[PDB]
Amino acid sequence: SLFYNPQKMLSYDRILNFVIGARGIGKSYAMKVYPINRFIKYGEQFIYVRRYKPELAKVSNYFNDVAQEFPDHELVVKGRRFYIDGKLAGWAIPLSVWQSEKSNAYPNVSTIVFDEFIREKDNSNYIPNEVSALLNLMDTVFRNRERVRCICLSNAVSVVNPYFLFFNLVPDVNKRFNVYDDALIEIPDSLDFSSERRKTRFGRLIDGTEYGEMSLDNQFIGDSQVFIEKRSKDSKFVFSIVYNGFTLGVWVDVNQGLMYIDTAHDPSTKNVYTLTTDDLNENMMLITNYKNNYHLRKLASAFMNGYLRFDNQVIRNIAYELFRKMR
Amino acid sequence: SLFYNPQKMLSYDRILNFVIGARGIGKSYAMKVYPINRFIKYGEQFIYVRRYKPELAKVSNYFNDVAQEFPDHELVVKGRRFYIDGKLAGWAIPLSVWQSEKSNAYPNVSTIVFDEFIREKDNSNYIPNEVSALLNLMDTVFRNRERVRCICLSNAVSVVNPYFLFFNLVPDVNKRFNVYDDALIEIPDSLDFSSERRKTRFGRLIDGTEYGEMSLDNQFIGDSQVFIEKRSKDSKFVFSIVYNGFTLGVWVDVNQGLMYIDTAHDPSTKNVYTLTTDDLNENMMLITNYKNNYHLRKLASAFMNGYLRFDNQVIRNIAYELFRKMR
Amino acid sequence: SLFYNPQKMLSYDRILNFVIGARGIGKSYAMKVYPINRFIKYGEQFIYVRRYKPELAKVSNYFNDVAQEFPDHELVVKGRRFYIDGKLAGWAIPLSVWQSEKSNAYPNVSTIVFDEFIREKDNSNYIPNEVSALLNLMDTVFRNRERVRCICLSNAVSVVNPYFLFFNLVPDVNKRFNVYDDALIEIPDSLDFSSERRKTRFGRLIDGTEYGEMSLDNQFIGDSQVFIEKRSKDSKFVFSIVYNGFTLGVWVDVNQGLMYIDTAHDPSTKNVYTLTTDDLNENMMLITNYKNNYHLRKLASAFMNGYLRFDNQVIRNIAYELFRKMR
Amino acid sequence: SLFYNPQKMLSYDRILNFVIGARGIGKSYAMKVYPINRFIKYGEQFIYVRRYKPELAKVSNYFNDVAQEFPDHELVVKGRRFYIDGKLAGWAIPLSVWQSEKSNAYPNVSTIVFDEFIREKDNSNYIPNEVSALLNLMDTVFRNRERVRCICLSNAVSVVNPYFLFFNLVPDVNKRFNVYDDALIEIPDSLDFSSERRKTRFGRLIDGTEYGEMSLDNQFIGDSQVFIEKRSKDSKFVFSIVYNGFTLGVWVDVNQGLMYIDTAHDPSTKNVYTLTTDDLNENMMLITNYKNNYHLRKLASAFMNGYLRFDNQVIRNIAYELFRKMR
Amino acid sequence: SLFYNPQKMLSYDRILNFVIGARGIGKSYAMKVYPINRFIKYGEQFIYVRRYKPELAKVSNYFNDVAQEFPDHELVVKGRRFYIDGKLAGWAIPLSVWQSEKSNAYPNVSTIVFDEFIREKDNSNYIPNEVSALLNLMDTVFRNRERVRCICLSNAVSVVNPYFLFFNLVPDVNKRFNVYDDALIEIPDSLDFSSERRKTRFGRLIDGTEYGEMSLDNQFIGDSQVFIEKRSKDSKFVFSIVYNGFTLGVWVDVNQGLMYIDTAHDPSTKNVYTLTTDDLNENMMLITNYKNNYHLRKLASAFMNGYLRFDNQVIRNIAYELFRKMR
Ligand SMILES: Nc1ncnc2c1ncn2[C@@H]1O[C@H](COP(=O)(O)OP(=O)(O)OP(O)(O)=S)[C@@H](O)[C@H]1O
Ligand SMILES: Nc1ncnc2c1ncn2[C@@H]1O[C@H](COP(=O)(O)OP(=O)(O)OP(O)(O)=S)[C@@H](O)[C@H]1O
Ligand SMILES: Nc1ncnc2c1ncn2[C@@H]1O[C@H](COP(=O)(O)OP(=O)(O)OP(O)(O)=S)[C@@H](O)[C@H]1O
Ligand SMILES: [Mg+2]
Ligand SMILES: [Mg+2]
Ligand SMILES: [Mg+2]
Repeated sequence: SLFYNPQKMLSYDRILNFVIGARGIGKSYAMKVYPINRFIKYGEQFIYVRRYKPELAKVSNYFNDVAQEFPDHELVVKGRRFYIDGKLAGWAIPLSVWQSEKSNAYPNVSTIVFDEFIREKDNSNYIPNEVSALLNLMDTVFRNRERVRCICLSNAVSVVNPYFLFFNLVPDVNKRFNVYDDALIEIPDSLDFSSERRKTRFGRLIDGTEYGEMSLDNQFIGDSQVFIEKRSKDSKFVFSIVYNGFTLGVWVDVNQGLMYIDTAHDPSTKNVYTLTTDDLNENMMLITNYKNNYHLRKLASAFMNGYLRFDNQVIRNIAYELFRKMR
Repeated sequence: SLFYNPQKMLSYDRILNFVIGARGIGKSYAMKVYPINRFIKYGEQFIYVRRYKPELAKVSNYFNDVAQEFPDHELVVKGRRFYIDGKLAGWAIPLSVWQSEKSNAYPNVSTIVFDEFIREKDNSNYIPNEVSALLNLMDTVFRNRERVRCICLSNAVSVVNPYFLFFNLVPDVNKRFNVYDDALIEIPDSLDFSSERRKTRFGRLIDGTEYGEMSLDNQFIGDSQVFIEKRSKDSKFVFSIVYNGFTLGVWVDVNQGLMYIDTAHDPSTKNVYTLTTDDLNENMMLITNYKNNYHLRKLASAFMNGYLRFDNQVIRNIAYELFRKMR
Repeated sequence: SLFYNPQKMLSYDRILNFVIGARGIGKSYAMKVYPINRFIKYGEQFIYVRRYKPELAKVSNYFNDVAQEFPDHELVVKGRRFYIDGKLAGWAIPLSVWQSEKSNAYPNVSTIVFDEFIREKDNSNYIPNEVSALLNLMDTVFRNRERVRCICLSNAVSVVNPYFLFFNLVPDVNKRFNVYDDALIEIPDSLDFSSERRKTRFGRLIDGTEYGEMSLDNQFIGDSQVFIEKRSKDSKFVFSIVYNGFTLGVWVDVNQGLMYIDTAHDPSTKNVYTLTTDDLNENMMLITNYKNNYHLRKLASAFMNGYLRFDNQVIRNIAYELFRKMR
Repeated sequence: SLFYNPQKMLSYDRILNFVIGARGIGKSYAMKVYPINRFIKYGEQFIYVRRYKPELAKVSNYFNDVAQEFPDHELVVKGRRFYIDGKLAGWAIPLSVWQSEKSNAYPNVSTIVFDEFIREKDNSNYIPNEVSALLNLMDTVFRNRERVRCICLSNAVSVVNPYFLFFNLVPDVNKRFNVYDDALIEIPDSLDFSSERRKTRFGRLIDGTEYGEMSLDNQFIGDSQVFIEKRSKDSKFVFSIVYNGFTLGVWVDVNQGLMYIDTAHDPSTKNVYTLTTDDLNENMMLITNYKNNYHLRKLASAFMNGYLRFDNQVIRNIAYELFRKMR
Repeated sequence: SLFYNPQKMLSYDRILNFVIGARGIGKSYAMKVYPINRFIKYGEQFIYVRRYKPELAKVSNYFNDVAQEFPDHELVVKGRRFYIDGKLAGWAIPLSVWQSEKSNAYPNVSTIVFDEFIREKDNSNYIPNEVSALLNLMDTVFRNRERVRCICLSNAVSVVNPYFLFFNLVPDVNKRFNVYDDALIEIPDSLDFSSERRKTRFGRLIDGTEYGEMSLDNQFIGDSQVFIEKRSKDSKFVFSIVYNGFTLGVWVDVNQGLMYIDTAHDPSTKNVYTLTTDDLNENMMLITNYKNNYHLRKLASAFMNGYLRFDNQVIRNIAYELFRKMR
């Protein structure tokens, strides 16, 4: 039948599953045809979350088109109310319109799906405190923790969303499913998706020119800050510096005379330095602004040239801000 | 002659036309007539995007100035929706919520019936990457390669907006048309320019001399952004200043000594200078505040003098911004 | 009389009505009444024009104070709607919001209405492209050759303002009215101001004592920067600069050896000091805060001493602003 | 008694009523009882005045605490307007939105009330020439002569004020009312000082410590800043300064070098110096780059020593800010 | 004891209340439970005082536990307010804006809530005269002190802060209950986080992640501000200084080359240093920052290395700041 069925991501037993990164043409129908069926089978109530209030008028549609699947049950949709057997089965909620839903009747639900969670192509429009609210949302509208499902379908090709900014996820393009103790990021039908888009440019060559626009192909490309060098030695080393309560050693090597800055503490503890007296101690000395720079003339020249290398991007940023303060 | 004349625009028949000029001077007249002409031919309904929502509460009189074009049949508005003899005419919405629209069926489109797509000196209105927003709009008004023909229409001619140089849309003041695969750059006849500007000279003499200023001249002729003297020559590559991710270099031609800022490459592997740490890696060298004025002594002096010359407008803008950064 | 009516001013029929200062002369309510009379007797629509959107309370602040003076006619206030004798002809017009203007069809308004024209010590966030904005509005409404008038009044006598400077008008207290090829200027009388000053002094001693204060003088006579010395002379020419639009040319007189500043410029290949590259070209020269001071120490020491006299008021203004920039 | 009593305050009944002292002792409530007594029995309309937008929005609550005073009448705030007995009784107008509001309706005005006309522990957050905006208000309200009042209320005696310094008044700390033909300066009674202070002490003992805190005394008896040394002597002077439109003389003592800054400005061709660029005369000299340090060495050292002595509070402060601007 | 009991704090029932050094798990839990229950049983209004504007969105997320203690009370978040059972409970405002909202009088406030009056291990930028502004608020809202309290919670144990120095407090952190006439200082037992956090985590892991908010971890950790030894020496002093109204006298012990910073300083003819004009008087001597080193080279050197000593861990604050004034 259909290539993709959410049965795998449901049976994974993971509390949090994220079907994010595809069109949703088959996906949304796939996991919208099941919940009404679970209601009819085991009285299992269901909630869909639209991104915001005006989307309530866009959710009444599907009950009509699912007619072929649901012949023998009376189908009614009344704003938020979902009526099957002339009875309440599901509820659709906006994120900002939440107050009236706090006292609303949600006896037992194990599904909350976010669709179009990001306002697509607004000026990064933010819904106030999405996840700071969502924590109490999950613990409140749902009954318990045993068998609770918090899912997010996506249509936008999002390298990250503010929800991810909170949870701080680290997925990969390779792993179709990204499973953890709690969470699971799923990238749907990646090849077919791409193929499913290919064919539409055959239906319209001007859409071929539109695809040729680097904007369409650059949302498949992520951008961020990147590391510089990941280096270490196996030989002698001399200096030591500390800043903002964090210590950075200095490594040297005679072979090519190279110079690295890697984590190294010397209980011998000579010439330990800071830029600012917020890290004062009887051992360290408040460095003169630039004379100590000339003392570390080799370090200065290594910064000017390529002779300075490091083993982290975090060490990169700390060292770089120190360099900016150095002059 | 007399008015705005879309005959050549319709004639050369790009699937996507691109015209500019005539601020309020019928740049919207003929193009609001044309959808009703398609309706008298009994074609398809049109789509009207708006920049924002308040702009909608007053604009229900969209057919007032086309009655004197076509007094014959019924051209009215029931409210938000436009009706010609009672049949649906225009799908009329601002930008904010097109995503909620994009799952609806849109089988009938005729033409693009919006103007002031981009306003001069107006980016607070703008939405980030709205060029791809128009891409989503077009693909959600596409069913095949037919039924659609598009126009852009800015009040004046500029060469700095992302769309142009993204498509290398280059205006020509000697010739009316500039032709590409699908993109045209045009303006009404220079003879029609003479006729209509002379018509404005007639009557309100103050409204004529206000056109005598370049203030009202540039709105319709579009002579803008060509500010610095600019040339090019065959000198040798000497220096290159990697700034914010650019391979900018300097040609120095001693015969008739001037510095030309054209872009090129040689395997110099030296003399490449960076003014930021983000553009620095382990094969180029960093330069602090003053040392640019000394190592690029030729650059500094030729900038202070009139001896510095330029090649391209984008290079001119980024170089002046750099000249602001260098202190 | 009590409240002068501007028909004698309107007699000349130039579109621009530059009335300045006149705190409390009743130009406000005269320009309220006049379009009402025009609509009543002929049928011409009217629009109350301000600069910004946020003011909505001016539904009642404009129309109540002038509602009663009409003896035997009907008026209706419907928010942004104004009705005279059951005829809808009046609405509020914001300038900061230009976009709604470019959608709205123009009501046939004989004269645009505007007082509080000048900004006195505002936050300086006025409308950019201000004179261009007024030109765009004038072109937008009545694109035909039918003539349209405008009335604009300033709270206090600011001798130079962006539009006044822009169209190179010049003020003259001695002659109340002023006429050019396409311009009309006007100044308030002194008899009415004297009468009102006696009214305040005899009425209450608070404003009787406040009359001797500077601010009340400014409310009638409009104290400006004219007080500083302002003369020119026919001495020999010495030096020349260009500053963001004005080509200052400075003369020197050995007799008493002072220095004079005039807008007259000597066409000469001598070095011209440009403070900003926005005036850079082949022959001008860019200079920074040190060497301009070192080579124009003549000018600077002459300025701190009593050794400068300016030809024109705008010359004084631009010279002082430039000196502030240099400081 | 404990309540704030305005009987002797109205005993003179002048329009400029600077009411000082008794921080937060219900003087503002005693005000609030007044415009009710005026409007209800007479129909006159009142004006509420405060600097900034938060105090514009929540003025209803400041009227809500009035909903207990007059039971029979109806007191409702619609929008940001006060309705007493179902009729419009007053308006609350902020200052910063001032110019546009100059054209507000004043069919009749009773009292323009402004708490905290002195700034409270802030950083120069005075609307520049706030006095100009206030006096423009009184000018605009002055169309209906009879019974106009402009009440301004504060909480501490302070010659550190644009107001008192601007009107060149000499306040007193013991004369219960410093009166002129137009204005009043009120220091509250003595018995109620003790009454409220014992009230604070009895209610709580850290309130007694506040009674030991000099801040409470300043908010009760006022800071005249008389503490800084002050004297004068017949001895002559060397230099002469003008700052912020005020002359200034530097008396020099024959013996002991006790420098005086008394206002002894003899009209002389002697050298006179300023620092603010607004001060320029044909007779006097400007000073820059710390030349004044090399001219008045003895004054600089004398202030850096205990030698200097200031004749007047206005003189003393003005010298302070001049020193602040010097560096 | 597993649960902190705010009964312990209100058993001593002092008006001035400082709950400091809490871990903010059980202390925050109980403190959150306290006030709404107190109002519900009796009735009270509360103010949620905070630092700045960016934290205005944090207040809307506060009832994650209290509603759990109220299975039958519905607390609805209305923007920046809370409604208990549909009734406006109190209000939440950033502290600094209160100065603008200074003069507003509120009916009868019982508990004045504040959190983290001391902000530890950060920038900790504090507006000048914060304590004076807080006392201004206290004076503003109070006439009758019948059972009114000002409660503040901070998660730090430290005697160096604006408030303790302001009130001349000397609480010893080793103990757990120091008292003043109307103030109380306590340190809650650290073992209070357990039964609040790892019980609800030991239940289920997804519950432990439900705890979260990612901010409890900052408060739980504790740090000691002591850097070097604090001692007093029996060798006599040489120089003395006065800073921001806080005196100081530097002592020297030639043996072992030490210097001490005991505040106890002997007045004599030797006039002290000063750094700002306000602090200056008719007897003391003031110096510029550069000549400060040329007076106390030994102070300079003791700031370079670790020669200088201290007498109290709070003194190190004044020393650090005055060092920064040296620049
Ligand atoms: N075929 C035409 N017949 C008559 N007038 C025309 C014709 N074409 C253009 N015009 C002129 O165009 C004016 C109205 O054109 P508009 O629709 O305003 O064009 P526009 O440039 O879009 O200006 P805006 O900003 O859209 S209102 C009329 O008042 C005429 O002066
Ligand atoms: N038709 C009228 N009926 C009655 N009073 C009028 C009329 N026209 C003007 N006035 C008077 O004009 C006086 C001045 O009010 P405004 O009309 O606001 O003056 P204004 O000239 O706009 O002041 P400026 O120049 O804008 S600062 C008022 O006191 C009115 O009584
Ligand atoms: N008749 C009254 N008797 C006693 N206290 C009163 C009375 N009327 C008001 N108050 C109280 O006075 C206090 C301060 O209110 P305000 O009227 O604003 O004081 P104020 O004198 O105006 O000083 P500010 O700076 O305006 S708050 C409040 O606590 C009121 O409850
Ligand atoms: Mg148009
Ligand atoms: Mg006016
Ligand atoms: Mg008050």
